[PDB]
Amino acid sequence: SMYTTAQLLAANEQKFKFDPLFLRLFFRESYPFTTEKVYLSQIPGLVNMALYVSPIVSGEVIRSRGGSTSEFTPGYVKPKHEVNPQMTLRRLPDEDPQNLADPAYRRRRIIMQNMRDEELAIAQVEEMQAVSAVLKGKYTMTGEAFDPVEVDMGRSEENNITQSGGTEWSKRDKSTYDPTDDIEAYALNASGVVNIIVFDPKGWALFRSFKAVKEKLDTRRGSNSELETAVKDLGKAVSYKGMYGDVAIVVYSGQYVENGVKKNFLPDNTMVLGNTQARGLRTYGCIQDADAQREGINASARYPKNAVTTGDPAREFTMIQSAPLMLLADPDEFVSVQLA
Amino acid sequence: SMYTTAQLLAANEQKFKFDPLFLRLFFRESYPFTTEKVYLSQIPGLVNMALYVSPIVSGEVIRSRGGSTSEFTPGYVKPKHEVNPQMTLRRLPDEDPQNLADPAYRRRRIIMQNMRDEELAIAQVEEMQAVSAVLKGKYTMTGEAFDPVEVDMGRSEENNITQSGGTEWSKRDKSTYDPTDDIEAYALNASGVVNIIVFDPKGWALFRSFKAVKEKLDTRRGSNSELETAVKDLGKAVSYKGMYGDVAIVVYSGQYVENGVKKNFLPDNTMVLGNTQARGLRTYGCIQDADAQREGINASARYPKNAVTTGDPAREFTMIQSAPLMLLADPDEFVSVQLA
Amino acid sequence: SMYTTAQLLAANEQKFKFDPLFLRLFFRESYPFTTEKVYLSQIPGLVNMALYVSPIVSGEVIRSRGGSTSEFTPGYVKPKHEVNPQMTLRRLPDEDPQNLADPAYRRRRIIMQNMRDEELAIAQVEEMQAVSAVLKGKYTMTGEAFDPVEVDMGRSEENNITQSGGTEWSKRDKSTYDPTDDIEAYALNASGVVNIIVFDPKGWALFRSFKAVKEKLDTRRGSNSELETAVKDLGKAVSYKGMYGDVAIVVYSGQYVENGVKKNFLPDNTMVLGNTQARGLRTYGCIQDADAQREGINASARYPKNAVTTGDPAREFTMIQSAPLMLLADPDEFVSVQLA
Amino acid sequence: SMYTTAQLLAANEQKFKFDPLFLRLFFRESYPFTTEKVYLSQIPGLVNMALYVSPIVSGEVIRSRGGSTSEFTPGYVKPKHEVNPQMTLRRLPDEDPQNLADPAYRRRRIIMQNMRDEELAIAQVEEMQAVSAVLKGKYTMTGEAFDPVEVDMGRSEENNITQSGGTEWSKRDKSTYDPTDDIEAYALNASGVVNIIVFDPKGWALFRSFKAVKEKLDTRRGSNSELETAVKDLGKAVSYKGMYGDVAIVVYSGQYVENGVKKNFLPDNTMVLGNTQARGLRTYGCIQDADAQREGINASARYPKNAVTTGDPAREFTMIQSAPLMLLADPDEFVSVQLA
Repeated sequence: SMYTTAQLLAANEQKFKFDPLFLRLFFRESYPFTTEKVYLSQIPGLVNMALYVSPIVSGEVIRSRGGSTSEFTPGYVKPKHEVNPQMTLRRLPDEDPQNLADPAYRRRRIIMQNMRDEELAIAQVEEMQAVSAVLKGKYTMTGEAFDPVEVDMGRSEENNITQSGGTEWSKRDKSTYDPTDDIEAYALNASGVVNIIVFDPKGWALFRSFKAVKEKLDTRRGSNSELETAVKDLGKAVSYKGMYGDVAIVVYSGQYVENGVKKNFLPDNTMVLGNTQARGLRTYGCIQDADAQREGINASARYPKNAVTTGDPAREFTMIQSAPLMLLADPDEFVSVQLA
Repeated sequence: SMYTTAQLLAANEQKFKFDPLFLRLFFRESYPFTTEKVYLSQIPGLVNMALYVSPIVSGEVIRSRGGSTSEFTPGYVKPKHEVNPQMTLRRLPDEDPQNLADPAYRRRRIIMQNMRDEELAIAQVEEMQAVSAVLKGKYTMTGEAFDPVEVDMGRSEENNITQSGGTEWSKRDKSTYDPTDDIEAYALNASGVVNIIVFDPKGWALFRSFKAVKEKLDTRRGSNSELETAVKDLGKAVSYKGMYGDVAIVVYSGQYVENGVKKNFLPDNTMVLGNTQARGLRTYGCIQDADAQREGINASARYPKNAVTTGDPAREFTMIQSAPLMLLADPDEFVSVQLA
Repeated sequence: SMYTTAQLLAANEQKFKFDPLFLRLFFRESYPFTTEKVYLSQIPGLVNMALYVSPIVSGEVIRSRGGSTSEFTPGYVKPKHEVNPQMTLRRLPDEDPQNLADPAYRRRRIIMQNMRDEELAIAQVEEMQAVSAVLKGKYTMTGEAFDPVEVDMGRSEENNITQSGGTEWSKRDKSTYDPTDDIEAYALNASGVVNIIVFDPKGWALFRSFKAVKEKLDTRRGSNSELETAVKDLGKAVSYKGMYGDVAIVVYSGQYVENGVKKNFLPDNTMVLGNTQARGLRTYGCIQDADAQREGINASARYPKNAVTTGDPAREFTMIQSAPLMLLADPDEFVSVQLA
Repeated sequence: SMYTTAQLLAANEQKFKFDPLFLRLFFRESYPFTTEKVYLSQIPGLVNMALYVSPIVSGEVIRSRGGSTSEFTPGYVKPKHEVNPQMTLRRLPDEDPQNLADPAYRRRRIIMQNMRDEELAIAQVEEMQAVSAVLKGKYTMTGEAFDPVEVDMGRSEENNITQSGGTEWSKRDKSTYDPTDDIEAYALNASGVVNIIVFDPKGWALFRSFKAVKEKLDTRRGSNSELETAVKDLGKAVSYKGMYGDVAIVVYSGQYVENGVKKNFLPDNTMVLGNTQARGLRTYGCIQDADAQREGINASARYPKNAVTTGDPAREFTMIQSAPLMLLADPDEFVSVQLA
């Protein structure tokens, strides 16, 4: 009658493997931990890596109370939906209209439709951490019954650049200026080589407005076959523009909803210099769930559940749990440039 | 014996799956509701979406008499045709000549011919809503015994662009001007990236007249195999021209007829910037039909009926009922440019 | 004894399924009527097409005495040959000479040779109607004891174009001029999109002579595998040149024999813009025939017969009867250009 | 004893399948006549077929006395070879001494080589008529006791062009002149389309010399299976390099000998614009052999014979009889111009 955590994990395989842009490109390692806290010493490498977690008071990061730690408990994300068979279901190919009126068949379809919405809600929380770690080397962590704190990965000052004092590309003459030298100087602050630049819509329009960029950029398709197939199913909000020399140009127009407001993952005039082989870690803390522990599921990135509430009245619901801790092993691998 | 709703839904699957261009590309999600009202709050992914429905008096939209809502009862389309045995059947290949004389074999094909003409009549209504929603973020909804109203889903003023005052492509130099800058500038108003542009015939003739487009457009077959597969059976009115950079170029020449007057879906000199992964919703209100309810068919996008009329038992008719409400989850995913 | 109509229909099925070019590509629907008269209102989707029939006197069309009609009785084509065992038989592969001495074997073989030639005579009449319907939107109908009339399908004047006043491709610079812009301008007159162009030999050589065409035309085999399959067995008079972007280029050098004189289907310097998904109808009036009525064959496109002339000194013959009426549902789907 | 007609046919099973190229490509219809005269009226599809026969004396054609005829007696050829002598054998590898002891095997091998040589010699007479039919539209045939005459099939003069002035490919500048426009202009004189051109080592080397030919040719095998099947049957080989757009480029290495001269099939290559679906007829006047009429062989393309005469031991011989008359239904389907 109730889907077990193992049954839901096997059904959500396709939706879980679908990763947003920044997670898919720069976070290619996953480390579920059997303990509630995440111990960075147990990850291969990263012997001296620490996380300076600072508590947030009054919406302002209070760094004086913060301290460096290699052990941390991530906040718990618990998207849940009540199971109502009378709710609308997305029509699937070759569905039987008479089955779609069976309340038992609609309950089966509602649970998996809820598993889709709950999965991408957790994937949004992971991508918010993913893009903020690349943009700033730090992000704000929230969670259920969790006081929001800032997780800092220790990015150098030189890796966060803002164009000012005449270096604004908007004030440069688009006809005769070549942004190559500026990008070369930005890329030197990166720990490794830079072979990809992720723009926002506005920053890309400014970047491509230069005549030297139009003449140099290879817009033809197949310029980077490895990257084009990695971003193929992300065409809704990701655009591969081409190769700018040995650097691949990508535009990220993704959005996330937070407190009922649509926000952009990338602020206006954003230019992120990075490496496709950068090391990002998807570490997950263990969520002690009685149903999961009884099924032998100790460490997992997702804890799907299909159960009823104990209180009266008994209402069936679905839920997926996760304790994500998206981290960059080397935050200086990226050079985040705020264009102006 | 009269054909039931479940049987006709089974035979119409081949014709019903044939979707017109805009419905097929941008409206890839169907949501039939179990109630007469369509509730936007139970559609996955929508966070407090509302429409503005204004009454239309004498062909004029009166927005002062309109109001916002998240629930709406769509107008019912009911294409009905009397089963006329005098209709000449299309001779099928390898068709047995003894079957041609059987009146039961003929009435089956005559009903299927009615089901075909009735399905494309509803598909024209849905495609009209779909095309007008992509062009203006709103459309006029009709229906059987239904006063016309304007269903507005809200498009920003910046996503509707008209070339004038020196920016019209017809007055540009076809040998030196590069429309690439205009497309990139127009694409900034989209919520996500742009990977497809749908032209009308005249807008395509103007766009490809530029020599910079002839040198850049990749017209080779297989340049965008996924899009070519989707528009393959639409060769009568849809033409895939190729890849213009990272953006595919499609020409839509579909047209409907009213009182013998041929009318195109897309106006003259129309350029629609959009995304192949854009989220359009095919919502349907439940049509409470006694025959459908008895067969356990509650929610459906089509309600085919084969019944006899009440005035004269000698008259037998067929009918397909539907309550379409084509909506765009984000009308700003598209940028409708009126070329000049 | 005498071969029945059903036996003759089964033997001639392969020869009947073999269609000339314009019938095979543009007239993919057949509608045999059980009544001697063809009723346009009984055909699905012919609300927007009207027939204007004018009489012909001294080979000159008189439109002033012509009028519209929704009902039509086509002329009767009745190719007949007498069966004489003196005819020389085509030596088939693996044929047995012991059968050649059998009088019944030679009788069957000669009847089949007559059925082949008689089918070609009717297929020529249909292709004549098909070619002229595509070229002009009208054709001249003949028949036994049938006064010739012009069947006009009401093509717009904009869809018949003649190059004149500097527009002639022959007066253009073959080294620098691009005929693409002219073709795109011509295609704007079509109801839908244009994905096929049918040239005559002379008009193709003029279109081939431009250097911009030699660089743009993809002549590789397999460029349009579905169209190459359709014209594979027509290699005598049909040549597939390749894909001109998204438009297939076909050359038609077919000839029809009228009054013992071979005549080309297409006039010199002919360029026909069209669509492979265009709706062409092969309507056939009923022919009351005793041998066809014996098998319950009321409506048919062919009426084969093997009978002996009663009242005359022992004359055995064969005959196939037909009342063809080829129609274009929308003659504006084609743009017929008379090059110069 | 003497070998049955079926016994030599089982030996000439695969040997009669092999056929010279021009007969294999353009003469797929065999019409063996039961009368000594051939009657072109008794062949289906021939629209008033006539042959202009002219008597030839002292090596010159007198067309003043000739007249168009529909009937014609083909000259009969009967190559014969004596059987069962002690003549020096033919060298064939992988032959053991076990077959040197049986005198019947050597006699058996003598019949096969004679049947092959006689079947070849008649096949050469037909190819002389065939090659000359598509090259000149007229030919002179020989006979056992026949009076030589010219057989003119009415080839149009326009299909027999002669290069003069600047049309010579040697006078034209190499790599500055495209042979396409010549081949397309010469093809306008053909009745249908041209999908094959025949070459030879001398003229194909001139055609492959142009740089523009190298890129447009498809050297990969599998382009035309029927064409590659003909190149494989010949051990000494007769090859074609591949497709040339829609036209096939074939090279013929076969040669013949007429009387005492070793005149070639065609000088250099000229231009052989042909169609693989062109209609050519293999018309055979019947040869009256008493043993053939006794076996029921009234009309046949080949009259094979294995009989014995007189002597002690009696003289044995083999003979294949045929009265071939190779004709082109439409000689204007080919264009032959003198090329240098």
